[PDB]
Amino acid sequence: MPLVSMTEMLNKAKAEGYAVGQFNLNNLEFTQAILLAAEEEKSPVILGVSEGAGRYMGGFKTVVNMVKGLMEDYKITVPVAIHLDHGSSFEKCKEVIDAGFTSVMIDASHHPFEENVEVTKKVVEYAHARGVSVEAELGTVGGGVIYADPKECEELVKRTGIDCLAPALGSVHGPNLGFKEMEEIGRITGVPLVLHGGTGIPTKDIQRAISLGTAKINVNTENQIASAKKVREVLAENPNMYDPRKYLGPARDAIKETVIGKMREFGSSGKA
Amino acid sequence: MPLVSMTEMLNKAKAEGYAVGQFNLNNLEFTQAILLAAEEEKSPVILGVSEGAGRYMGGFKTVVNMVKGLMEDYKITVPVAIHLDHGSSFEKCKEVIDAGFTSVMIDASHHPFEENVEVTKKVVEYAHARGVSVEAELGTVGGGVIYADPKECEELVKRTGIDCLAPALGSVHGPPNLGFKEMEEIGRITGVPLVLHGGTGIPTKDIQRAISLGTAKINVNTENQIASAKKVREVLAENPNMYDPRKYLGPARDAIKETVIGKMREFGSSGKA
Repeated sequence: MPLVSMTEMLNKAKAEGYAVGQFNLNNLEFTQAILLAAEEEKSPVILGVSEGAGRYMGGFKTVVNMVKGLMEDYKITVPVAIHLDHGSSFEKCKEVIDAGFTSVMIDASHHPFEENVEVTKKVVEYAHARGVSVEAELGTVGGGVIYADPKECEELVKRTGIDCLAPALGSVHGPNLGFKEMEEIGRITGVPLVLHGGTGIPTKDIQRAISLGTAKINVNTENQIASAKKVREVLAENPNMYDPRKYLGPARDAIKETVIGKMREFGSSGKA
Repeated sequence: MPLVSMTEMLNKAKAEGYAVGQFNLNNLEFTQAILLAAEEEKSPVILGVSEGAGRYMGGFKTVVNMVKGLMEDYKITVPVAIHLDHGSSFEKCKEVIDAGFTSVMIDASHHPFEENVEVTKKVVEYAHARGVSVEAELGTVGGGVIYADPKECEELVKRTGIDCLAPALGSVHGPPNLGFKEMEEIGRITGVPLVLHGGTGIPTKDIQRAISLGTAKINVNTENQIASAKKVREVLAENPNMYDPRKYLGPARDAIKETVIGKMREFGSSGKA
């Protein structure tokens, strides 16, 4: 029932000087872990879903249904967003919104600037009509880093009316950030900033990025690492184990503890 | 194509001489595997949910929501029931039905017979009001094996109006000597589809015999857990640096599916949707 867009949690995070974690959904245990960490920490949270993840989990309707189910069964009170991560097209954002997502990222960063503005603006028109928040990216985040231009950032936000921006400034996916650019994209843009590739990034870079307008930090890989590591440990200690709950439960608890750590480091804990 | 009760699929299976597999849900990958197997095989299926599994998956509303989602997202066309495995009380069966289950099993055998009739009949009134099928169990399935009394089975069916009966006659949970004499008698005297728990160990000859004598529902859980865990162990050994969950639970999902497909061909559910 507390399913919301990102707009308000991110605007209050920026004003108050903490960040909200986006933690990526890969399956049921992932979703459970993230929501339980959010409730335990009384922290706002963003449930990130890549196109790949949506597909692996069967579809976006299945994801929204599963989240609403857990939201009822665990009686979640904290603000919770369901956010399309790295939306590849307008059509993807529309499908995801029609499924009941509260938030979309449209990533046309690998396209020319003007062609990015066209599709990002189109997504903002569709989403804003439905109470859906919209994130956009300029520059390229590694997985291959191409820096975002602060005046390009200014123009994209003025032109589209997005609710937050993801300026690529050295961040990389999997396991050296431009605070000079980030600080004044923050000043020049006046919207909450999004930091991709959250895995690896030190508490010190995290807090400094917060200080200069980053209000959303994306974490996926850290949870995959903690979960797979716990699964390995439990299957190794118990070679006779076949009950999926007896090794995916521990993995869920590992994900939960990782996410709690991130929520405390970002300062979302106690802000719900 | 919404969800259906067990009543029609089980009566049809009994008349035609096949059985429908109940395959137990443990998480998203399990549910995905079972529904994809059913659709691939054009076979009816029953999604079993223990009390334990229901809690593990967050709650009964989450389980129904996730199943509805997959049925829309996978465009499932075959009949699909959502069935509570081993309901302990009327309260549990009511909770599960209010969540959107299409089927419940109530076992009040650990009660005097008249009080057992009370609880099962209450469950039947509540469920039949909502198009929900009711299974009942007599005797105990091992993991403590006590055969079901055939006249107890007959009187319970006659008195409650349950749609199917699960007579414990030597079945055990996990990874064979079943009372086919008593099963023939309970099937003939009750006139309802019979249910066989502990499907995992039981060999093909015992399975086909049970079907021949009116067993129309077979419960399978441990086999899928074994297939999944074996595939995960293989993948994690061969890929020491893997952390992406989709890369070991993905293959495991496929293992579960092939497992379920095997059972669907063995039970004769394949092509009967």
